[PDB]
Amino acid sequence: GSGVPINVKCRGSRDCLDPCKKAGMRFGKCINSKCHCTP
Repeated sequence: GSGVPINVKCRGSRDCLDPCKKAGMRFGKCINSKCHCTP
């Protein structure tokens, strides 16, 4: 719903932190091995 996919692969939600921040967002969740950022 509210999460925003970016085209970054992940093993776990830590992998999504730096990319989600660089994409303008607060942090990220790793969902089926892909980062979904929380705006």
